[PDB]
Amino acid sequence: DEIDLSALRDPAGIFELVELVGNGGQVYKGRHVKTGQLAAIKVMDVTGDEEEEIKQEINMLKKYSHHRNIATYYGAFIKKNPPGMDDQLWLVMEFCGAGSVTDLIKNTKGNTLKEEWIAYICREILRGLSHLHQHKVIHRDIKGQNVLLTENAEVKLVDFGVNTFIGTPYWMAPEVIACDENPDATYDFKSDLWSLGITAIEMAEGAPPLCDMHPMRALFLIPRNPAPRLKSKKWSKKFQSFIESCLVKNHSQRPATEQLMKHPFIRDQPNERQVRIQLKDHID
Repeated sequence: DEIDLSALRDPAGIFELVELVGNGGQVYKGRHVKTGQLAAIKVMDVTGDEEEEIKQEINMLKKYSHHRNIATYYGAFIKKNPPGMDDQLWLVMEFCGAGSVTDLIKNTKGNTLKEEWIAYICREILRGLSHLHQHKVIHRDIKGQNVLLTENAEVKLVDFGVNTFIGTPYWMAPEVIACDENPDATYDFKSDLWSLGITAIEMAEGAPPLCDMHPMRALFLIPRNPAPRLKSKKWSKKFQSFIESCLVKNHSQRPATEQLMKHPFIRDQPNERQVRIQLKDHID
């Protein structure tokens, strides 16, 4: 909106970097220098061109990160560099100590999660997506690495809303993958629901469908193949139904976010606080 980029202070004294957590720009474990409080800091290099988009990402985080299931926005800063050099944009958000769902998977033996854990997380992911979608915002990148956890087992979503490069196809929904049948492929709200389905399979079995397959072949298969089911029939039939609901190739036939939140796998959760404790106990 009407957001002034030049009014952004140099992060000096205000926020500092502690260490690196992941990449992409880079995401750092940062710190509010005075209070000492930790903070997740995303650092981007910035041209005069990207001034348009930056203005809108900042505006986005400012409006829709005020939700229980979305990582909260602290502020934005620019480290200005000599003329001709690119400046560095800092996005400072809430820091989620227990890291990502993906981390959570590598730390549990078997690399698989209790169904009740999967139920809780997905309910929380849906709630954040529900918030997003109501405000006309597509997440676009639902995966274990963009679903963060605090130390109180609070599920928080990150990196929402944001060339001739392609990327990781595994969490892509059939309508996103451009081909001959689907020439002008565009993201939809319901696309996030497909990604969620893949994310739930990622928690259940350890990896997305087509994981041990080359990214170019996986991109090829996702449209033509049937929707992925769970490889095991040892799961509850609610969970199976939930994967079937999320994972519908034809998105016009795919339930909306509101529909899915009412699904028995999501709606019926006793042992909720039992799960939140076992989660807390795991964060060590």
